[PDB]
Amino acid sequence: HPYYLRSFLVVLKTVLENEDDMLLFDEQEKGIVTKFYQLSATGQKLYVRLFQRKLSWIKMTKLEYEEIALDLTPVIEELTNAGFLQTESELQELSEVLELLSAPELKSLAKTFHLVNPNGQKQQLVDAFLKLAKQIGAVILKRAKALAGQSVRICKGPRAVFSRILLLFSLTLVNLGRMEFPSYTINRKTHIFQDRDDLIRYAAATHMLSDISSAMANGNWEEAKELAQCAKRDWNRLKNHPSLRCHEDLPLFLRCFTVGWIYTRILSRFVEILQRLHMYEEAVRELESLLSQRIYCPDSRGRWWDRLALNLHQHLKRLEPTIKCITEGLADPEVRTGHRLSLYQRAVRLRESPSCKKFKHLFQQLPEMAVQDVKHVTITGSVEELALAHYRRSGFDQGIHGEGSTFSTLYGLLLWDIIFMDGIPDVFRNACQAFPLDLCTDSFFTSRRPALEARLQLIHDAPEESLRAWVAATWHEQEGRVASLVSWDRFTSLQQAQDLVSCLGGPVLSGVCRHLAADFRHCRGGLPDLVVWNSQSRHFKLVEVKGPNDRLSHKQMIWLAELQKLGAEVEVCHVV
DNA sequence: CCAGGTCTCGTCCGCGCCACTCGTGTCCAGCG
DNA sequence: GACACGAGTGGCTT
DNA sequence: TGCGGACGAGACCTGGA
Repeated sequence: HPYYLRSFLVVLKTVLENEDDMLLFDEQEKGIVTKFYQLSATGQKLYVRLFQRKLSWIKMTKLEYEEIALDLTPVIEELTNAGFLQTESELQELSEVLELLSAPELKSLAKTFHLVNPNGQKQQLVDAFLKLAKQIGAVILKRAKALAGQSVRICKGPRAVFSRILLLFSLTLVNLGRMEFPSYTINRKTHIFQDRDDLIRYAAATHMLSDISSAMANGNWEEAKELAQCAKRDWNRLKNHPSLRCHEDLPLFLRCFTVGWIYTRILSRFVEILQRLHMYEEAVRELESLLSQRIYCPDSRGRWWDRLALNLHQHLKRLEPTIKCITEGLADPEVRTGHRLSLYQRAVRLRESPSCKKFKHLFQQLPEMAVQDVKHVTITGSVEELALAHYRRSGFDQGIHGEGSTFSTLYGLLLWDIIFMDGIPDVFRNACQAFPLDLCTDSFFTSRRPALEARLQLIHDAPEESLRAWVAATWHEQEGRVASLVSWDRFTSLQQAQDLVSCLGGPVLSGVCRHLAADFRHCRGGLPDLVVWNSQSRHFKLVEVKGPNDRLSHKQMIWLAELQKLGAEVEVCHVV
């Protein structure tokens, strides 16, 4: 079987094997799945290939895939009987015929009925024939279909079922069959989706969010704004619908996969575009409304407070609301790492600024958390490779451009037993899960608290050999197994990881792992990019490399201060 | 004492799967 | 009529 | 969300006065 068919079959079997997931699908949808199974291998390959393509008609001349078959003409018939593909006979909607027609063939069609400018843009000509059809339409359609040829569209019905299956799988695509996943007991005690309609709703919400992200990428913002507006209108409805209340009681990691969560991320994208369209007052209204709920996306409350403060300060030029927003944001426990530092820095800059005296300062009430200053080194001399070269010139001999993946890899290696341990409900729902589902959530440290603290303390008091024994044992058992935390390409060899942990030492590594385990989402970003060590000296310098243009991020400063606190010498290498 | 150039911090913005084949918009030199 | 560039979408991606 | 590029606004001095 080819790669795409293997991946699709893996997804299909994964969704089949979970009984709760198939509780969602109706009888005819399971019939469609079985119909897919009772097809030729060539037919399955063809349908997967068309599934990767967009839901538009494809000219039969363009469709040919030599590997699936020398000739696709029968396979098309086979899929046609089952209801998977609709051949030319169903092409009764004229707009898609025009889109199917090639532009030179558009010119030919305009010649056939030259009631309109012969030449021009494809969109313009298509609008022209569409107007012409409205004002003879049967003959126009007949000639259009005749000149187009034979085309096959992936039927909406079956494609919807396979799309929901893919959504369920990726919820928890080229190398899917080849990559093997780690060993862990599959245990789901709650249902991410309660009813089939709920998955339909989740599919609709994710489709809307994907449309808004496509508008993000294309740079089109007005359509993005109206899409976000209708999304907000939709989420204004269905709020009273009992489905949401059941979804609230869900754990945070499982609540991530809910209609409300996707609509809240859509609202966040609306905040981003509103700032992009410079409708800053509306962005402030949305951000204040976003923080009015504690239920959905508590993880992103930091960006909401930071953006609210920045909007009220430098883009609405109001100080009194800014003081309140900074104080409230620092008061919310959910803010971590960079955003807390950003709000603090805003508060301190306002404190030692003119025109802030007018009101009671309220920063006397505000806590004073100060990032420890880190040593800054500037070398003159691909900037990160240059920094590696400069440190190689120093006493240090080796180093790895971790970019935060090195600490994630070490943490995953040294805590793999706890990361994938059993006895935790719903944190592994499918046989295909690269990472435990409760990771990137505060529930990770709480649920695993005894063993997590035990292993973290052990690493804290671990001799270098014990860390090396643990890293060696875990790597041998799990090399290759998929894991979001562990990047196997990140370390050249297991000996490299052994040398790294031993050089880093048990305490500072234990602290880094503790921070990554308490809240991985906020602590993962901002780690120093470059870690350098000398094998003989066993001395390490963790270096965050920032070019002349870019300055230290708030997360980077927080992590550098924390790493210096743990006993690591950290400097920021500027290469000018 | 006043500058006008410079700095530096704060902020916005584009992308956030990649080169790759192929249908397209336009114009551009001739063409009548 | 060609047209020759770029751009863009779409497809494929072990 | 994390980058790496941009912009500009207030400081700010010092050359010149």
